[PDB]
This record gives sequence, C-alpha cells and structure tokens, in this order.
Amino acid sequence: ASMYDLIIIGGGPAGLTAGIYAVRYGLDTLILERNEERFRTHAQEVGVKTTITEVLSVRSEGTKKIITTDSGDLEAKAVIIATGANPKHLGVPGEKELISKGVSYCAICDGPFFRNKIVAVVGGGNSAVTDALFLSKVAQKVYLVHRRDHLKAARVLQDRVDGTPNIELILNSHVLEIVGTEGIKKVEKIILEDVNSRETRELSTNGVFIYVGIHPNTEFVDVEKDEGGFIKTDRWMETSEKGIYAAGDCRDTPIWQLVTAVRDGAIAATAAYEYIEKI
Amino acid sequence: ASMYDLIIIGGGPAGLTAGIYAVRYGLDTLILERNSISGLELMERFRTHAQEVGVKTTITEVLSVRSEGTKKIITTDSGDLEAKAVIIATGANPKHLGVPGEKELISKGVSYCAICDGPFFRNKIVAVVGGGNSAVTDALFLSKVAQKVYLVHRRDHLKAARVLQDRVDGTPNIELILNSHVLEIVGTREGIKKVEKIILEDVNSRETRELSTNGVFIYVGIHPNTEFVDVEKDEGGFIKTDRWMETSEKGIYAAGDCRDTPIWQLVTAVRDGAIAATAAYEYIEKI
Repeated sequence: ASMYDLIIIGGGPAGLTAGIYAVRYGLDTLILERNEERFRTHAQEVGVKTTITEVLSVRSEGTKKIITTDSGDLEAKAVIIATGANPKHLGVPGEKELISKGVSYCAICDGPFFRNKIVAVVGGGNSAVTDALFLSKVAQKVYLVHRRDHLKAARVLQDRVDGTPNIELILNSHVLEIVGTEGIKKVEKIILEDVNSRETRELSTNGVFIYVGIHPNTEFVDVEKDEGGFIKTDRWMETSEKGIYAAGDCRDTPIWQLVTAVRDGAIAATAAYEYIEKI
Repeated sequence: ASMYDLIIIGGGPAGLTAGIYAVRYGLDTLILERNSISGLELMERFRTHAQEVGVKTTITEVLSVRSEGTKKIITTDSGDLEAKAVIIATGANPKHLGVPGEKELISKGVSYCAICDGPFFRNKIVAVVGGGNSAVTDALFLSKVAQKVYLVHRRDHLKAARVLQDRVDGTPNIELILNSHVLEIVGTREGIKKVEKIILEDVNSRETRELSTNGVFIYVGIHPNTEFVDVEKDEGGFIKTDRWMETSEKGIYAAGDCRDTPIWQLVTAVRDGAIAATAAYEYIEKI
C-alpha cells in the first residue's frame, strides 16, 4: 500500500468519526493509533483500516503528505490530526503511581467518591478554581494549592473561593510528593513546601486533583498554532497548510466551547473529501 | 411515598446522569419520563447503567411545578409529587415546517441534521430550508458532497453572517431561492419510499415550482420543552441558570438543551446533569 487518500492520526472520538465518514465517502483511509469504547468496534465494522504505530513527523511536498512513522514513510493526499490532548503532570513521586487511587484530573468524574472527605486541588487557573468550588459542594474540606503568590483565575471566582468556608487557599506552595497508605493503596497525604521558606508541610488528604494546564499532542506538526500548541483552523477544520486538517482537543477552540470531537471529525472528513476529489 | 429528595424531569442523557450521580450521593431520587450521531446504542446503556445504579423511573406527564417553603410540588396527570429539589432535563426538539409529507418522510429523505446524513447524500440532490447561520453553514457543508443544493428561505434576504453568504455565492452547485415557501414534500410512488420532490411557492407572485430532490433538511428554529415550568427564561423559552445549573428558583435546576446553553452536544448534557445533581445535593444538605 503505502499510498492513501486520507490518513487520520489519532484513534479518539474525533479520528474514529472522521474514519467512518471518510470510508462511507469511499476514500482509501488509514487510522494511526498509538495503543489499544464501542466506537472502535463500530468503526472496524464500517471497514476502517487501523495500524498500531506512532507518528514522528509530517511533511507536505507537491500536494502530497509524508507521514513518517516507526514502520516507514507513508503517503497521503490529505491528513487529519485527531491526537487529542493530555493533562499536564505535576511530575512528583506518587502522581503516576496513585492514579485512579486518589489522584485524578477530573473533579466532575470523581465527585461522589469524595463526599464528606478531605481533598486537595493543585493549580491557579479558572479550571483549578472552578473545580475546587465544585468539590467544596460535596467534600468536607478542600485545599487549593498554587505555586504563585496570587491566583491567575478571574476575580469573580477568587471571590467565591474566599466566600466558601470549607476551601483553604494555600499560595506560594509547590507539591513535593503524593504519599499513599498498608492496603488498599490509596492517597493518604501530600507533602508541601513553601517556595520562599523551604518549610515542609504535611496535609492529610483522601484525593488530589491536578489542574496545571493541558498539553495538546501536536509537536509533530508544523502548522500554525496558538500559545499552547493547539492547532488553528477554519470552520472546516482546515489548518494553515492546505490539505491538512485538525479535529478534537488538539484544535484551537474558545474557552466557553467544550468537546466537539465528533462534529470536528465529521466535518474534517467531508472537507478532506472535497479537497481530494479536486486533486 | 409522595415525598422524595430529588425529582428529575426527563430521561435523557442529562437526566439519567443526574440520577446516577444523585444516587451515588445517597439521595432518594425519582425520574419522570415521557415514553452520538455517528450511529450508536449509547442511550440504552444509560438506562441499564442507571437501573443497576439504582435510580427510580416512572412514566408520567408533568403539568406544573410550584414551590411551597423549600418544598417542591410536581403535579402530574397521575397525581401530585413532593421533593426537596427538582432538575429540569426535558431537552429540546427542532421546529417542524408543518407541511404535507414532512412527518411521513422523516428518516426517508427529510432530516434536521445535515452533518449526520452527509455520506448518504453524496452525489445526490438536496434541499435546505432556512436562512440562519445553521441552514447556510449546512448548505455549504452539503455542497461539498452533494451534486446540487437548493437553499430555500421565505424572506427576501438571508439572515446569516456575510462571510457565509459570500461563500454561498459560488459555490456553483448551490442555488439560492429567496421569497420562497414550501407547500409540500412528496415521496416516491414507485420503489422504496423516499423523498422525490418538493413544491415551492413564491411569496410575492404565488408562482409554484417543482424541484426534484433526494432530501430536505429543515432549519427553522429549536423548541425547548419548558412551557410547563414558570422559572425565568429567555425569548427562546430556554431556562436561565448560573454556572451550577440553578434556575431562578432556589432548589430547582436545569440541564441539557432545555437550558440556555452555549453548546447542544451530548458531553455538555452529561456534564450539566452531573453538576446539577451535586448542586442539588449541596442544597438538600444545607436545608
């Protein structure tokens, strides 16, 4: 093979939707997935080709796109970036180890588990503060920990945080380690350090929620992006390089706007179709 | 018992999510029911997941909701219900044209989502009824795959943004038909039952015109199912809320499309339901 009409990078909701549409449009398409819902099986049924590999780079020459993977170079007329995004990590001991065992990056998903429990939120932006306020509705107490001398969130949210009794705001503080229990292995405490006095502090917590930014997986593409790595596109998901599109969390969308992976995927596939049938 | 902690009106994604969360919060909750576009069975999963969780569902019709000292009275055709908190999750539906053949040919050529049905109308003829950003955007969308697109609007000009109108201007395979009103959608007499034609009428000259079309996409507004509640709304009838999904009535919340919401996507609906349940929980405990 080697040559294809369309190559979709990412096997998330955006990519899978793009693949299904493209196949129904009758395009020769391949999805590149880094590792293995129903969506997946559903896609396979439609007749999507998927290959477990990793993309290292993507270059465009003469109306052709060169995708270099560990398996070898691949060629395509059009490309869809659907690589999503990941939460930025604290990079401290116990974070990766206690994930799904007290450490989390979604406060709304784990709300009920921490009812009447003690909880810590790390971050200073609207996300950290919003979810600290959220968790305060259900948790006994919430520690909001930030490394700077002030919060970066909007004044309106900061005022609400001051308002709430059961939120304790700890500024000028950075996390040294998340320590867990004696089975079951779950979060038990966190060690803090004052950024100025180097003084240590131990806080008993049942959970730790981390909100220190989001990282879009777009380092391998050289299209136009915003300050943060999110790919800029038009209403048809087209990037700054004609023939290349982007869909899902890896794309540059306004804050108020939440996930629209399926819509982005659907549109990206038909915009690509229009592009292919013209070349 | 006629008394509950929380009552959720609507068994959609938002309501079912709210119910699941609420049960996990340990509240006595009941759902009132009447009776993802990639094509999947995810709605039933919510119900099963729900049943397993332990949420209560009853089939009934709600007529009104009034507050009487932090107590919420839900009056149904079956009788009055009592609750400490209420969540409105009744969703919304696209407005219909109200012409012959529309209801009969739904899922057989008539649709309200062009993005959902894109691949089916590849190399086919298509008609879009409407004049707003949605109708024009989806007309442009369909022109990328369809042979021909009729963009039909009843007014003398389009209400959509200029950038979208300029695009519609060429784009050779879109024909813009203004001052035009749909009289009927007619289906095939022979063969598989599908849309075959649409009858148009010029609003000014009363001249009629037949158009052969394989599909009709309708965009003439969205209707939130919120006439049975007397909380604060916009001219839409969309229920106004704060960040925590709370309505103008303390103790009453709203989630999903029935609410005044930036996005109508499923994830948002689930998110609204989750948040609404925890906001209600906080309200119930505090009092």
